[PDB]
Formats: sequence, structure tokens, C-alpha cells
Amino acid sequence: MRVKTIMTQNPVTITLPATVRSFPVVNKEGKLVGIISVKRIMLVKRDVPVVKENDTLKKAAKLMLEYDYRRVVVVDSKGKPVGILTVGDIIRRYFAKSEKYKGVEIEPYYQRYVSIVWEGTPLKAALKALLLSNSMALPVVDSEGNLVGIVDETDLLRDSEIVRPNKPVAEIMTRDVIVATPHMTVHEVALKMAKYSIEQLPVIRGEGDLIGLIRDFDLLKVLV
Ligand SMILES: C[S@@+](CC[C@H](N)C(=O)[O-])C[C@H]1O[C@@H](n2cnc3c(N)ncnc32)[C@H](O)[C@@H]1O
Repeated sequence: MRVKTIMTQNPVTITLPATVRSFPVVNKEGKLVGIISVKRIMLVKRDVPVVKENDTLKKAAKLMLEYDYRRVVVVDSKGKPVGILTVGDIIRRYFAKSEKYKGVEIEPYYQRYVSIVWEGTPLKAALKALLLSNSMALPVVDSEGNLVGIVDETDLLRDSEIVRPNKPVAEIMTRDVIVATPHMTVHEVALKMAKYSIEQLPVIRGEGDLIGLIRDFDLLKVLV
């Protein structure tokens, strides 16, 4: 599979000078000069991964892994943006739809190292851990290390005190955790990521014995 099949075509761009998730940045001629993210409130990053629409998904995946960046801008011969390809696109439009990955377990790809947090941890400390995690979410465990929940940035909005403060993360965590196992296929993991709109599934054994984490980013390694 090629980039052209999985990318989102004709991305909205922003031409400099100037005052979704991010917008490709171009000059007067329309050539790509960087990308700007909404979170990053020059603020434009120049060293962004780029590919052509006829390149393989493998090439785009390699670049994402190389720059530890979640998207690549697709340009034409003129170096002008004609599409955008994100990790999300690869998961939802490719891994979750292709028949090729129904026969590939995630055992060789999931992370054995995972940042977690005890459910009794005050929110601020839990947020510090989230900030220092390579995952968008922190699996939550009880006092004995058993998996009991999971939490991410969006869960902060579950705190009624935002209507305008350092309680246990247990108060905003998601209790029903969608999990994976080492033998689960890339196909099924992607199906779950797409279905629940989540970027990671804790990897377990037994009923709640945490042994790893499979992130959408980890699935890119399958393409290599
Ligand atoms: C639907 S995801 C979307 C996150 C996306 N980055 C966003 O900003 O919209 C956010 C929710 O999924 C939950 N979540 C994350 N991973 C999960 C998992 N493995 N199992 C169950 N729920 C999960 C989080 O706790 C949170 O309530």
C-alpha cells in the first residue's frame, strides 16, 4: 500500500506571513516550509517528514519512527502539499481494513516498557507522569499492581471543578479497559483502536496482569 491510498487529500494549509490538529505551512509559491500545531500555541517546525503520494507506506512509516512524529506531509514534484498522512490514518484506513494483517500477531512489536500510575495518585503527580510518557495514556493499577483503569488528557474534562484540586486519578479514570495480548493480531488491535478511537491498548496476560502496551505508533514497525 501506497501513501496515496491512505492519505487525506487536499489539506488546508496556511500561507506565511500569518498571525484540525495541525496545518501544513507554505510560502507564496505554495511550497511546503513546515507545519504548525494547534497545541503549540517562529512557532512553525521546519524539519517535518515528507513523502510523495506514490511512495510506499513502509517509507512513510520509517520516517514517522525516525522523527518520532505522528504525521507526514505528502508533496508533489513542486514540493507543494497534496495530502497529509497520520498514524491515525494508517490504523483506521489500512491496518483495520486490510486482510494482510489478520495474520500477524503483535508479540514482536508491543512495548515491554510502560508508564503506569496507581489509582490513588494525586492528579498533579499523575499528570507529571503522563507528560513523561511515550504514550497518550497511563494504564492505572491498584495497590497490588493489578490493572484497574486507564487515563488520558481528555479525562481531565471529567473533573467538575473545571467549570470556571488535587484529588486521586481514580476519580477521572476509565474503568473498563480495552486490552490486547501478545497473540492478538495487528488487525484486531487496529479494529479496536478504530472502534473505540483510542491510540493504545494495555497488553496483558490472565485477567489484568499488565505486561506491556501496544500503541498505534508501535504498529508502524510492522510495515518495516
Ligand atoms: C476516545 S479516546 C480519544 C483520545 C484522543 N486523543 C482525543 O483527544 O480525542 C479518550 C478516551 O479513551 C479512553 N481510553 C484510552 N485508552 C483506552 C483503553 N485501552 N481502554 C479503555 N479506554 C481507553 C480514555 O481514558 C478516554 O476516556
